Amino acid sequence: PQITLWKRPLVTIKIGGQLKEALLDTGADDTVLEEMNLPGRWKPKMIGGIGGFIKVRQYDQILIEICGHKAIGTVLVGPTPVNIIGRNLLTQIGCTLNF
Amino acid sequence: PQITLWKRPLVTIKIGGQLKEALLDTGADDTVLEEMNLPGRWKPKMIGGIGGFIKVRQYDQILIEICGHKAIGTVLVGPTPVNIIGRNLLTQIGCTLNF
Ligand SMILES: CC(C)CN(C[C@@H](O)[C@H](Cc1ccccc1)NC(=O)O[C@H]1CO[C@H]2OCC[C@H]21)S(=O)(=O)c1ccc2c(c1)CC[C@@H]2O
Repeated sequence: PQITLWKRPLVTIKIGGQLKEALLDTGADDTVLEEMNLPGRWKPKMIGGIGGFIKVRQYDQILIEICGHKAIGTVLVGPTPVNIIGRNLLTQIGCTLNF
Repeated sequence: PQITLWKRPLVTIKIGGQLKEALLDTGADDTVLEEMNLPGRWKPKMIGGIGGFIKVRQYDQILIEICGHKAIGTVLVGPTPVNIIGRNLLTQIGCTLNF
């Protein structure tokens, strides 16, 4: 599809057997998801943006489906106000910017 | 152009007569630039990001050229970690997400 940017580019994703709404975010290197109790091992991490840093849990090789497009990669879980799909997964679904 | 996301979507912008590097950021509602001198009036504003809220100077109806495309709109200036081009200006240059 083609997504215009009049509104936030929110799409449904599927992760850990759950459906969620997430931002397609070209400004995020990595994917950051709202607090959820994923299984498996993880590593602590700190990520910074506007306002400072938040503490997140880094999970590797997590399967995510974005608009029926499957992807697998790193997912950061922490107290983010929004689910953020970053470039590490956007590349995998063939997402580009166009103007 | 068509911009892939294996790298950060950085582009050159012109604002206030000065060239700068900025990030095309579909996850940003607004355009937030690092501290700089801009001519004209401004008003204090607050914006929130992943780590909390910061105080910014809001400049309205500012000319800004992005990768050769002209836009005129709101620019927020403050202690952002990165110059970001948000949806308010991405729409003006005809930017969409495609996959
Ligand atoms: C600032 C960018 C360079 C990096 N961010 C990505 C931006 O797209 C954020 C996304 C967002 C949206 C809504 C709420 C919170 C965040 N938008 C943002 O702040 O927008 C401002 C201006 O407009 C307003 O509308 C939205 C909020 C205000 S991030 O979220 O800080 C981030 C993500 C991953 C990762 C990092 C950092 C570091 C490591 C990891 O890869």
